[PDB]
Amino acid sequence: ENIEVHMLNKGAEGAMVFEPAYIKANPGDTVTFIPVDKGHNVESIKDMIPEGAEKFKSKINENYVLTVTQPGAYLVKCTAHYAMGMIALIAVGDSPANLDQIVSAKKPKIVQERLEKVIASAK
Ligand SMILES: [Cu+2]
Repeated sequence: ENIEVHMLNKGAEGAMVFEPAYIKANPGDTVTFIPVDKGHNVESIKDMIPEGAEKFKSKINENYVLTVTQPGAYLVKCTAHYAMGMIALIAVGDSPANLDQIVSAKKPKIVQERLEKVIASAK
């Protein structure tokens, strides 16, 4: 199946967000990223995607379709607004082995606060 995500300047959680920011999927599913406001893109974060998965980076303002194959957790960002908190977490399959690692990894404070909310109040 396909899951649609929008990139916006302002959403429910504040400025610069992915909606939804928590995406549950299975291998073979697609995630379609649609920039409803200009200036956004999607890029996998180094050391925060499963072992065996390929890194990716979309073009700004382009609709992008990600096919997820490896199970595990993926943290993605908008290349431009990462430091302002613009991230989404993709959970492929159950009990993603690398989730606790991703939660502990170094990242901007604002990112950490949103991630913690998405994992709790959005799981
Ligand atoms: Cu952005």
